[PDB]
Amino acid sequence: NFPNSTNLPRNPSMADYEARIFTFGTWIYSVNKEQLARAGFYALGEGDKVKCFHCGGGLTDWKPSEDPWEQHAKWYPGCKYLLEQKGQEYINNIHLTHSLEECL
Ligand SMILES: CC(C)[C@H](NC(=O)[C@H](C)[NH3+])C(N)=O
Ligand SMILES: [Zn+2]
Repeated sequence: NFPNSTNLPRNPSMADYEARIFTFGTWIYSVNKEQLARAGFYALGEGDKVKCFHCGGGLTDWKPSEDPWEQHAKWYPGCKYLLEQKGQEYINNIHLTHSLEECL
């Protein structure tokens, strides 16, 4: 499925931080569930797979160093929830950093 780039959330049942935080339960995985939920993510129940409530973007195989907001921006740069919370400048920094990380 294509990512949602409108200002309307794909999963409004998951729009509230507390609804998202409940989806995780006991979380054994390397990224903090609070940090994931704050970045718009809720758990699927399939390992560490999370999905953004707004763009619907899905992310698996989280590494212990990784920032949910940065990953959100790397893979789902069209997310309007990301844009609202972070600003296009944060988003561009992240992309520049990512694109420069591979070049080096
Ligand atoms: C690499 C690929 C599985 C990707 N996951 C990540 O980059 C994680 C979150 N660091 C994804 N699209 O799920
Ligand atoms: Zn999103």
